[PDB]
Amino acid sequence: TLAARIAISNLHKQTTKQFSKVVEDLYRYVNAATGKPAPMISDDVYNIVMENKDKLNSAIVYDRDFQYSYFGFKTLERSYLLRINGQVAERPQHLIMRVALGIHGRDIEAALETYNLMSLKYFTHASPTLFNAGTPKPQMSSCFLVAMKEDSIEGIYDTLKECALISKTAGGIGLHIHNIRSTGSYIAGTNGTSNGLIPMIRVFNNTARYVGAFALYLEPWHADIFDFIDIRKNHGKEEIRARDLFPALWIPDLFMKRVEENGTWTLFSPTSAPGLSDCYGDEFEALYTRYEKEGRGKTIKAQKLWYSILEAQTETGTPFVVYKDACNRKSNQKNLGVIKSSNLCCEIVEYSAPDETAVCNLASVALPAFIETSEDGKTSTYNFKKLHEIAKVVTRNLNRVIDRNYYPVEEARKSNMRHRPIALGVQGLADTFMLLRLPFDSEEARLLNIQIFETIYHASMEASCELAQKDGPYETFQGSPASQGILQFDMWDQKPYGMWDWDTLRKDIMKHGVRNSLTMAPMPTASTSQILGYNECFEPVTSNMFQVVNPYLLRDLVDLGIWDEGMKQYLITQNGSIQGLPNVPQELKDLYKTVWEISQKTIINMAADRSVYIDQSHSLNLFLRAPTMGKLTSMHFYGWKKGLKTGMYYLRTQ
Amino acid sequence: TLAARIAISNLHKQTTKQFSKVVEDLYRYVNAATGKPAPMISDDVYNIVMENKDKLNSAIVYDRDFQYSYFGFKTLERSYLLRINGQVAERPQHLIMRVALGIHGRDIEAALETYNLMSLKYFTHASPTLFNAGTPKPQMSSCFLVAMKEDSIEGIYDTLKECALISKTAGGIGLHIHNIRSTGSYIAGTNGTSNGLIPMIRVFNNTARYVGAFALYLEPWHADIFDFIDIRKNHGKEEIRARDLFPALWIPDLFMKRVEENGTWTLFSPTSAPGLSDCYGDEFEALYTRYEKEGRGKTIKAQKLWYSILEAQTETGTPFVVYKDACNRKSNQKNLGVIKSSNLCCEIVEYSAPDETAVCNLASVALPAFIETSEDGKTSTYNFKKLHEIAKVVTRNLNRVIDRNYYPVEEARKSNMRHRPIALGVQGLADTFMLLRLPFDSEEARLLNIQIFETIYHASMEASCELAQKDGPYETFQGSPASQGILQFDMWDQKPYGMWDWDTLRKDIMKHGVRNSLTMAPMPTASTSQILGYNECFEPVTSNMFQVVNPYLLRDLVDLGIWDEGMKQYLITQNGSIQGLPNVPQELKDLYKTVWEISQKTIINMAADRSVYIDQSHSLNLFLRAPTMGKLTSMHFYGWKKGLKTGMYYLRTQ
Repeated sequence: TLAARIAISNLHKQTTKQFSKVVEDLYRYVNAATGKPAPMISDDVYNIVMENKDKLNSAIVYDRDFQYSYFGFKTLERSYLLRINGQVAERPQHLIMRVALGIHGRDIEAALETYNLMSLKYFTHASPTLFNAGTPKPQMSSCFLVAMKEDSIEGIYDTLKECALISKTAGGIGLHIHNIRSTGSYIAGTNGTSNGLIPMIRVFNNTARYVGAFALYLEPWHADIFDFIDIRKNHGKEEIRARDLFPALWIPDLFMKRVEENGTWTLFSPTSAPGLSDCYGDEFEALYTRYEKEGRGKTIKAQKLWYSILEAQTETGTPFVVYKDACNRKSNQKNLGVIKSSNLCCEIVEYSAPDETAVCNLASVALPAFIETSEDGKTSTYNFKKLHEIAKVVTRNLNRVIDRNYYPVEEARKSNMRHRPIALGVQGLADTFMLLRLPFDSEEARLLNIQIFETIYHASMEASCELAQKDGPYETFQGSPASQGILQFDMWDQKPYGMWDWDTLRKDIMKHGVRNSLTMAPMPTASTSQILGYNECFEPVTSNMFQVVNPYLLRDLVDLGIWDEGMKQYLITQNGSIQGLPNVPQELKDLYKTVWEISQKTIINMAADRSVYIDQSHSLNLFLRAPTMGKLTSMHFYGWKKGLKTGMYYLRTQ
Repeated sequence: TLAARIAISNLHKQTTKQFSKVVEDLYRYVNAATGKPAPMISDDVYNIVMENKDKLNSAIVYDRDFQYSYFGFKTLERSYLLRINGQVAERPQHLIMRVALGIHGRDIEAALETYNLMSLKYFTHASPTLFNAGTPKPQMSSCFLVAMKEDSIEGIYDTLKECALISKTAGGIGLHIHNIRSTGSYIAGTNGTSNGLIPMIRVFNNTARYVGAFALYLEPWHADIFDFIDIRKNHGKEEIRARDLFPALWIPDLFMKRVEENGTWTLFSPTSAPGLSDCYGDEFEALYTRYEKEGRGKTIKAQKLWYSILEAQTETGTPFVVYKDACNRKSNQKNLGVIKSSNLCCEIVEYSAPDETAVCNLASVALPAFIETSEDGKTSTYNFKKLHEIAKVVTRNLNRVIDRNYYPVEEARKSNMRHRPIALGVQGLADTFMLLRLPFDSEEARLLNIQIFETIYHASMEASCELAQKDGPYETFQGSPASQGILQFDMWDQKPYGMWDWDTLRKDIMKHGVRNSLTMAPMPTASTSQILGYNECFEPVTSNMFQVVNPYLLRDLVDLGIWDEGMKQYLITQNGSIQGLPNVPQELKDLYKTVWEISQKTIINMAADRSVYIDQSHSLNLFLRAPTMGKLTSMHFYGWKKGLKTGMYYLRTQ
């Protein structure tokens, strides 16, 4: 309330004004108890700041620190700001200037531009980038896609070592394991069987606790599939669980079909059925069927599996669902080979192999920051031209990061330097609709959703083409969909919406290439969108509220008189909902529909809409009343036929 | 009873007589369910057998199969004999012939000699050697001494990988970790502390379950010492335990002194106090003291630690105790550097480093097999000349193994090919005393103990010198104690007992060198001594008994009439003891004293006696009535001042 300005001003008093000196102190820092020099600034940036201190110092507007809300700021204080002896040594403006420097280096102009735009809350980078940009070993990447190196104790243990090295930095991990033999499989030069995936998973669970959570990806034909999906079950059978990892399903179309037509589904060990995961679509279904005929696996009723999956999803919120064929059919990285997993949050879709660990850097544009009253006043509209301009900057930022990143494992560096994937997202979609007074489920919200993503995708590809004009295309550009002028929406066999000129862009892409093989992967924004004060990513609100009420809701309630006590009381004891409320104008009830009150068919529709402008995928959480087995089935099947890549992230419940 | 000959004869009927054809089948074996060729014989041995089948086939005396006792044989059946489809395919004589071939290869003479001696129960090799000799990848080594590679996630994870690779074969492991930083130590490029050894130990616990148990060695100055010693406590605090690993203490003299004089004892993290474990004796105590002065650690009352250690030992039977300074002062491997651990069973004492994993092969001579009635009859004496002759063979066997072994990790191969350690032990010491009617605690038992070990040590060094005459000394012989003619007893500053000529031997050792840097490490015999029907290693009996009574006890009881029912009943309800029994001749009571009834001062004495003829160390289990804190202290301090290497293995209780 008045608490934010209390908390912030007190930071100002126990904090040196003058960025150049705070840099000096951070860089000079020394661990008191150990006597060890422990710089929190890189040599590289310290120097830059020193050779420019007056220019840097006077660019900072410390006014801007007061713009975070109490809980927003305390998020920064608790985690993001650099500490000395447990004492905050960084102002929010220092944080930002440092991050800018860590990205742009000697490009002072760009650095100030990034600074200004971030300080004004036009956009922000992901948490790893906020933590580490400008610091000695800047691990700024958020995502790592890891291939299980080989079905052996060496391969497994080499992979575990690699995950430890990754997770120790700020790295989230998606790990696919389709090549690990199942329970009871033969092991040369022994006499006892194999105990399958679960024990091996216990090992990874254990390494995560010791050290970036893990998601594990598995296709549903793997013989250990029934236990795998139940990892997070809290009525655990104990040594058969793994409460700290996440099951994600890598689902082929064939499975969905088998389920649908109430048919059979055969389980295999990778050893008995090689190559399943190194092909997709038709090639897979030809290979699959043959292995079925040849008796290599164990056939079941497909709907038994489907049923179990639903039971785990209902009970635990997992496994996630990501459709393997959508991902490979519609990836600009398909010239690299078959993609075998997504990531921790199911938005990244990139090629990984034993020698190549996929990496991504994330940033999110703040959608509401482009809302403005038109040339008159009776409106407030949306400035797609500014949105376009900022996306071009974020695209350049994210690309700079590729080069200035400290890579934890050589596999990650090899992978990223070759293909240069990038991932832009959004926060404040639900705010944006609310400021324009568009219900989430409305035809204008549907329209605006489409438009926003077309300009972000266009702008990013435009920035990226411009970069390829400067530095050449990424190593593997030749032979990709984009080199032919196939873009994301084309692969969904759709015409773009037309707000921007795609023909010219496509012309230059074919002529000059693009610096980045991918650019768009709407991610969970979480902590960053609490810093900025907006709603998570692209989702609607979960509730409109000695608590904190929705600000736009509040404005409206007050503006109509009906805000008071026997009123306030009503929302609290109604979990942020305003439906079935005695005296609220219908239009507010529709504008402030909470996600439990919005059709999921609508959610999926809009996801599908925007999906045509998404190089990769997006973290589609799904929300259910009291879940029902039939409703989940309808939900998944709707999204699958909608051609979604990520059919589901979490299944949020009740 | 008559059950053994029942069980054995039935094996004969479901088993092909003719070793050459059983080899054929094993070598031809194929996994029915998988269709995979799964040979259980190496190409190398299969061929040898084929080119000699008539010679091999007709050397086997299948009579000898009937000589194992029911429970002895069923030990072989349950674990040792090669199976086909869960069906025993090996006779005990095949097992042995195969093992012999796997060791000697094309040396058919030696192979038959090993066969004859083993089939007659003159000696046996350790279980890994019985499992794997002659098979495709023959991992015949029992012991692996592993250096923690480095205090980093890489080093730790590389070490874990290495232990997994080792433990997956038949390998037991001793792992020293004195270089791992403790709880709260600083970690460069992070903000949270270090959580110390216990979490890292949870990782190793977890890898042992997934895959050769682990013993972990730690010196008592390590800052995590109090939790480390409590690993096996069953009133666990849960995530602070590790119920599947064993704490062993690597104790410097300085600690014992500090305890003794009720003084201080300082704890360090390796990071704050480098080099502690890379020196010993005076060099250590100089370095230690300086770090004490310089305030680098946390000083305590030494007896607090001592007290806790006793509490864990009382409650769990661990930690084991192995005196680091005895081990380094009196090791022929001291020219290699400072020895940092023993092994899983506290008998191996060899140098290990990040690039060198110490390895050993074990065999045990059956002591009772050299007892014979003298040239007349009124005796039964001991044939030290035969004992000497057999030890020479076992020494040659164990040396052959060094060359024919498949090493699981390159570190192990590098280490063993350089130094060629060997480890001979014994079983049936308690039987031998009983057959000669010498109470364990008697002056003749004390004498015989000394003599037996002097000839085993002499014979082994003699065999080994002979081998060095054939093949040259081991790579690092020059500069060692032995190259100067210092032998084990010399390093205890004692004259040998004199039953064999040490001067000539020492002369030839100095002239020609020795093939093996070590030769003697009396180990737990366990399963092998149930196969052979004798008592474990060098320990006394634990009890003299719808059960099974001590055979020599029985002979005597019967021979005096007093054996019956109100008699039988008496031992059962007396846990194998015969003391305080109404009508037993005093001499039997002393001859059949159970280990709970034998003074531990005596045990330790004899250990010390034989210790002068032990290149390495021996697995000294200690046995207590109802333990007392003062008695344990007396026990340890007695052994320490006796100059024991392994002060204690398990603490057997009640």
